[PDB]
Amino acid sequence: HHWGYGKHNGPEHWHKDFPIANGERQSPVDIDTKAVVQDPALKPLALVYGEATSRRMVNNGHSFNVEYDDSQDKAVLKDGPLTGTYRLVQFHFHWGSSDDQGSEHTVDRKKYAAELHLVHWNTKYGDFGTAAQQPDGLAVVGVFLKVGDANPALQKVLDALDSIKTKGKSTDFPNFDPGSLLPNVLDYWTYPGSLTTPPLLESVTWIVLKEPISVSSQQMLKFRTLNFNAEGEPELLMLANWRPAQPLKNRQVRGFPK
Ligand SMILES: NS(=O)(=O)c1ccc(C(=O)NCCc2c[nH]cn2)cc1
Ligand SMILES: [Cu+2]
Ligand SMILES: [Cu+2]
Ligand SMILES: [Zn+2]
Repeated sequence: HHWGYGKHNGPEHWHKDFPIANGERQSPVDIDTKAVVQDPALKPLALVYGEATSRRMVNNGHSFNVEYDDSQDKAVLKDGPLTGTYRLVQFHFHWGSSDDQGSEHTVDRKKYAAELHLVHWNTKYGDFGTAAQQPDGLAVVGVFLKVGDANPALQKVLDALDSIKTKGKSTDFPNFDPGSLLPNVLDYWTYPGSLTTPPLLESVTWIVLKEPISVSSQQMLKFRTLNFNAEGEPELLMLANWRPAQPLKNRQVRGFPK
């Protein structure tokens, strides 16, 4: 295992291990709001999260994931720019080493403190792995975290990080409503893109919410207490885990409702 966000395993080298890193539909991107297109085909997002079943929270050595039961249509994403039904499988975050950076997507070059990704897969394909390899296979909802007021829903997530300090550790994490980390308005930008970590597959319909959720500066310190390493290995603090904006190339960013 030789990718990460460090000195010798960073994003700048990922193309040597995953050549699609230099492909035509890479994520994240900068969203130039003056260039955003209005498409009357776009629908409001339908995030049907009422019966979501969270299972566990896991340190995977690059971020932490809250895992959801996706054996059935329990928490799904429909409409927006999508055709068909996409099940929620997990959420996770990216953040930076200080509050002025950390988001993967940027807005007119502005960076937020962190970014939440709610990951969904197209039930057309039977399983998450099959879906991750198709152009219409995945949908990720991105939500910016803007430094400001402390976020009590987020605090419930942060209260668990002491149990999962090192890579491979996990903890029971039941009855977490992923809807509690959404903003009040669901206006969005959308473009076709990729996973932002290896294997960087070009299977993601991106849905970036325009409105951020809040996070305190104190809360941001807590993300940075996690470890990239496994227990027993030299400590590597998870200070930053964001990929920088990649070239837009041919692509169009569309906005809803404009
Ligand atoms: N940051 S993000 O673009 O939202 C994102 C979302 C999901 C994944 C992911 O699932 N990674 C493992 C893929 C895999 C290995 N084996 C089967 N699937 C990576 C990045
Ligand atoms: Cu490498
Ligand atoms: Cu790593
Ligand atoms: Zn992500």
